[PDB]
Amino acid sequence: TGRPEWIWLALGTALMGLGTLYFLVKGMGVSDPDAKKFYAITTLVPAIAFTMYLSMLLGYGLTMVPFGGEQNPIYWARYADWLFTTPLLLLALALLVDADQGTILALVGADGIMIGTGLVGALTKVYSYRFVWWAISTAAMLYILYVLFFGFSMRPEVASTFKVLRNVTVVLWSAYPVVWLIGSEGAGIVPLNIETLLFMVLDVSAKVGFGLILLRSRAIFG
Amino acid sequence: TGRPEWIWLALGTALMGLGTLYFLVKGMGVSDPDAKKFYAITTLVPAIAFTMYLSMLLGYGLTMVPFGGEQNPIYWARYADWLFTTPLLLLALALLVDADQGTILALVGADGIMIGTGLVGALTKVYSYRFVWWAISTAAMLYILYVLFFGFSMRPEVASTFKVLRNVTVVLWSAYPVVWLIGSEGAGIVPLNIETLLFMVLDVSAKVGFGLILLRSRAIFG
Amino acid sequence: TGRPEWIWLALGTALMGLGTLYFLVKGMGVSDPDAKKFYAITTLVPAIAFTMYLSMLLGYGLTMVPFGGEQNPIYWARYADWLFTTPLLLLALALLVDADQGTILALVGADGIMIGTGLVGALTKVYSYRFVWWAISTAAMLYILYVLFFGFSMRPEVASTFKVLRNVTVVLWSAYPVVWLIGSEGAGIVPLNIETLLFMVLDVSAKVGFGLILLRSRAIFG
Ligand SMILES: CC(C)CCCCCCCCCCCC[C@@H](C)CCCCCCCC(C)C
Ligand SMILES: CC(C)CCCCCCCCCCCC[C@@H](C)CCCCCCCC(C)C
Ligand SMILES: CC(C)CCCCCCCCCCCC[C@@H](C)CCCCCCCC(C)C
Ligand SMILES: *C\C=C(C)/C=C/C=C(C)/C=C/C1=C(C)CCCC1(C)C
Ligand SMILES: *C\C=C(C)/C=C/C=C(C)/C=C/C1=C(C)CCCC1(C)C
Ligand SMILES: *C\C=C(C)/C=C/C=C(C)/C=C/C1=C(C)CCCC1(C)C
Repeated sequence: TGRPEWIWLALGTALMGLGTLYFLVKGMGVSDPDAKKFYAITTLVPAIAFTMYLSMLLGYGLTMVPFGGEQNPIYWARYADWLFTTPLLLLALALLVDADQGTILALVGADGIMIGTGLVGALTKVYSYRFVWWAISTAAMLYILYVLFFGFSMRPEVASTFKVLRNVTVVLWSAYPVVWLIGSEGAGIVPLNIETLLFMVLDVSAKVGFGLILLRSRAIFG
Repeated sequence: TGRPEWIWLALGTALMGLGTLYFLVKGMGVSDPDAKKFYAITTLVPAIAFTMYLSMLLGYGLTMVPFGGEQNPIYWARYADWLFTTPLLLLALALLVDADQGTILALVGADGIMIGTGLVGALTKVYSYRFVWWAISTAAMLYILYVLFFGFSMRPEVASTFKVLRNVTVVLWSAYPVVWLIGSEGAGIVPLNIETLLFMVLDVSAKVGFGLILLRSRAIFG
Repeated sequence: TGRPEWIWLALGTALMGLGTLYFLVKGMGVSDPDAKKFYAITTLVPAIAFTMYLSMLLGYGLTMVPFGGEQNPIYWARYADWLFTTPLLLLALALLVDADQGTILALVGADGIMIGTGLVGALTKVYSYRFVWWAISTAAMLYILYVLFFGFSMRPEVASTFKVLRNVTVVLWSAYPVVWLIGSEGAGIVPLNIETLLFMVLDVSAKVGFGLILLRSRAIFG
């Protein structure tokens, strides 16, 4: 269509869809209780992103936000997506290391505050206050990364596999507040079409890429 | 009022309300931990549907959606209702057979994608894309029904009782995408007032009817 | 600003923020699994209220609702806040007395119906129906208070500490439907600026005040 970023949303739609079918097929046969949970998560996440990428693609998951005296296209569907996939991602890391419930609850709550305030910042029409919501969101993200780094006698296999995903998580997740900031939602240093491209690359990395990593470990099996 | 379907929403309001009081009364005295969960579920579900039927009844849970060049009344309150009652229904079946968490999470996630995309399809103004969201929703429903059918040494009583509800669930739940499709949200083969009637009959069947079945079994007791 | 109630939202923003940092600091070092959950809850709750008080403060969490032939300012952000903090509050009481899951689910579901219908009543433009939603909300609150009072061999320390919070909960929570009723959302006996003040005093009492109580008990430790 006219939306130059359409190509990226259409690519992202396809990769998430293809990833869901892949995990769906691979997930056939798992009987192991524990392995089951990881499989559930690794398949649910691209499945949610799929519906959200397609809603952005069809124009449903998009709104206009007036700020800086202009009507600014805002894909709220990215946030609806992250609202459900990030806690699930967090769940898989906590199950991995058998984290305590209390910690799990900290993180999930932490995470919803994170997505929640980014959404608010995205939809805020007073330009300045946008970045205020950004900073709080970012602060919740740092909280979360702090816990995954500095809060965790597991089998060496789990230790090893979690070390990897944890290092992935820091670098991926960290990238998000930077794209937002440079993209059209923030300072507008990068146009919408490059903005959409970057988030798609991260989303696919974070959805499908992360899961491909995780299900390759036998740390997920009881 | 002027909305011919008002009678159906008013009837449905009354039956859900009456059902909540019935399960509330019947639920007095249960001390059994396990029985408790089933009682919670069987009472919560008509209680939620009650508030949603009344919101449609008062006109709050209703919006207009322009498609086919006409303003089309859409009861989003049906979806808000199904968003919370269907996973609870699913929970009761999984507890019944002691399903694994991973499976439970599959289903609930599956289920939210189901309701979520129907809502999107209902609110989508490009007529054609409506049915695209329909098909994905339906695909999530088939996923779910597949798992309940082909995924489950329980006491014979549980086995027996689950066989029943499982057969109920297939036939009830299956009816929904068919009414949507023939109703005003889809191809408009059936008018709004008959559409509302059909969903009310299913909702009461699915809410109160299903629960009356379930609490009659001693499969729910420890 | 022009909104006379701004001072109250700005005060409330500060107290919730200060409370989050306090619980955050105090929560450093807890290793006890169980104590962990209480700490998570006691810190998450003011953290959520913080983001909601600030959104009301910046004008984001506010809408206009026409009723009585006038445009009536409605802080929906109070409800978004209560939607997430009240079940967490309820969780802490149930963990305290080790309540059964089924009971927990009763309460949380009960609680969402409570906040949900108040939000609907707040946003309902037919003046009369507002109070209908009020009464249902209030009925769910009475349900909840009934269970906390009449539904619970714990260590004497837990017994003792729960008796206190339970008496706090009744008096605090009960105050809410009364302020709503006398405030601008209901009969308009009290102006918006006094209305906002009262809810702020309750919110801080209910958020920070309640948590300060709870974390002082060693009933929270295993
Ligand atoms: C076992 C394999 C081959 C899995 C195939 C699943 C297919 C879908 C997506 C999986 C690919 C992801 C690789 C890691 C993550 C990313 C950094 C991908 C960046 C996206 C941009 C283009 C890369 C090419 C692709 C077509 C995979
Ligand atoms: C123990 C009994 C009698 C329970 C009474 C609870 C009352 C409320 C609703 C319960 C009835 C549901 C029966 C099964 C489900 C359905 C197929 C009902 C279809 C609805 C249409 C009219 C039927 C008559 C009714 C008034 C129950
Ligand atoms: C250990 C202590 C001092 C904790 C400090 C945390 C700071 C933030 C808020 C905590 C205060 C709450 C006390 C109980 C609850 C309320 C009834 C407060 C009513 C609010 C109005 C003004 C009162 C003064 C305050 C500045 C605390
Ligand atoms: C798709 C899945 C992943 C891992 C998404 C992660 C997203 C974030 C970490 C987003 C963070 C945000 C913050 C920190 C700043 C404000 C806005 C964002 C929502 C982009
Ligand atoms: C009220 C409780 C029950 C069991 C409701 C069940 C509803 C469904 C199975 C709905 C399914 C939908 C699908 C499959 C197709 C798109 C739209 C619907 C939401 C009607
Ligand atoms: C901030 C935390 C607390 C404990 C909030 C509690 C709020 C309530 C008990 C609210 C109750 C409502 C009812 C009973 C009546 C309709 C509207 C309200 C949402 C105010």
